[PDB]
Amino acid sequence: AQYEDGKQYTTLEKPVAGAPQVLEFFSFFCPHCYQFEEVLHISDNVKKKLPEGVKMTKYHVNFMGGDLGKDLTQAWAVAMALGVEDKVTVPLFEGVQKTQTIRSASDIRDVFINAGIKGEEYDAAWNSFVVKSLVAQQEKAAADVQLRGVPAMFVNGKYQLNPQGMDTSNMDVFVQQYADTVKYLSEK
Repeated sequence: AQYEDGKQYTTLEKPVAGAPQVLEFFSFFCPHCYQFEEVLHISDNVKKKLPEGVKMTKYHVNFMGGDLGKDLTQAWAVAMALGVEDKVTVPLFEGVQKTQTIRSASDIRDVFINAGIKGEEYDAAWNSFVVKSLVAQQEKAAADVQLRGVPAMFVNGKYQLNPQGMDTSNMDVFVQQYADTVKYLSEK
């Protein structure tokens, strides 16, 4: 076929019932994730090609960067609750990987402050039990799929994207192949 298990995707031998339709995992510590976000805009180009009525979910993971890694997952829980993912994603990536000015929860906090979320609203969010369960979800979803590497995309709890089996000579072409694969898996 043109799309083959083991080639552009792999199949989970232990399918995950009730999973989000399109599920993406990343880490602000993850160099390929930086690329996926800053250079490739994967999540975006995938959305542009998904059918109508299909929700897209992105979670942070704990297994990179030790203590700051977990802090980053709580902060992403806060980003999700306040709906400010789009105002902090880039400064968080650049703060961890480019300028290396993120070294503590407080530095993470500064990014939100500078992005215009108010201190009181961030600290309130940070400590809320809505954020606790939202952290819990991110962890449970990662756990459900045996996740040990990022970036990672899962479709309908059954399929996992395999970008290692896609041409990388041209970045534009890489994205489209990637996005088209998600759309294929989507319709499966």
